[PDB]
Amino acid sequence: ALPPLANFKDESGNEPRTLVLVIGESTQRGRMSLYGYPRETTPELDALHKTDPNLTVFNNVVTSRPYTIEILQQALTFANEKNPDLYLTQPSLMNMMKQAGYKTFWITNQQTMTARNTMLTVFSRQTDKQYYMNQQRTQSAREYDTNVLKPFQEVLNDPAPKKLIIVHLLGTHIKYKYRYPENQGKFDGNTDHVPPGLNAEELESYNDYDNANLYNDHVVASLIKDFKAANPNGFLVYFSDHGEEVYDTPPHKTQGRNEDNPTRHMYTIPFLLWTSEKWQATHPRDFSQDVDRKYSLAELIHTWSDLAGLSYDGYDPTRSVVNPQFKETTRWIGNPYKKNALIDYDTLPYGDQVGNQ
Ligand code: NA
Ligand SMILES: [Zn+2]
Repeated sequence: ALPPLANFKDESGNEPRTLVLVIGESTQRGRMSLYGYPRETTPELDALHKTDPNLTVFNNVVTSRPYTIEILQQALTFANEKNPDLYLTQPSLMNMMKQAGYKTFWITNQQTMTARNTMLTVFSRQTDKQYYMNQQRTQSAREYDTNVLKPFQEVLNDPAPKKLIIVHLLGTHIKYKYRYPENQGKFDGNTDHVPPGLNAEELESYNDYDNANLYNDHVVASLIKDFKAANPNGFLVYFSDHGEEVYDTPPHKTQGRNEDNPTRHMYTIPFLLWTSEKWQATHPRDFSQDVDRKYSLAELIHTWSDLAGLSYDGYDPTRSVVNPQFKETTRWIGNPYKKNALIDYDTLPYGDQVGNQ
């Protein structure tokens, strides 16, 4: 339906490689000990950051929209806040990899209606092979994100030389209590590092979100550990599609996501990159000076093309967070379909708190 990208070039060589893109869900930055949250919510990622020099933690990445399907239309394609409809007239990150000769895979624990024409389904079909692990009635069903590990191990065993693996997690999405098993509520009844003025209902919701962060860390670190245990050639990118306000912002009474009434904790996302030893040897690259760049998830496809070593008509290396030519632009938020409703993310208040900006 769409024409391939013009003047397409692959400069990464022709050796076999496996590239992984982990799409997290609702995980905000300010609630992870990896970014300064005083509760130990991400211990396995913390230790991995201490002992592994190839894990690169990005500290100033925010999303553009706080709703799953509305952000993925921008993150996975050339669309952004100024041109939101480019997911219909330009190729996607999955089309680009197939044009590069990759056998693409889509693994997911989010309920996907394969008989229905949702936009997530259309994205997941653009791959060669799909693994839907959460076919299921609905809310309360209890399908945890470790469902992806066994098929992830199976895709690693596929003998295709060039592989792109996309792992879509339920992450830390509502309802928080159903993201982790019942006997792993480490923060149940805990009241330390809790904002003031919470009732028993708001307190249990707050602690369930940190319990869900704990489990999410286990899943992301396990994907990195299993990938590393295959001694591969390639890298892995983890990002959350958007954040989630959970009584973080004063007066500590708000929970959820609202584009028309935005707070920072809804837009701050983790952004991790793990490069294999073989890939770093063949593509030496220093990322230590990039970790503090102010970056929007809306331009993710340019960072990916850069890392994958791809160039084409439309490739903008100034919007790649790992490129030497990176130039900071305005990190737009707000509904791109309303009349002049775009505002700078930096104008939002409470940027000084730990894990914001
Ligand atoms: Na985009
Ligand atoms: Zn989402």
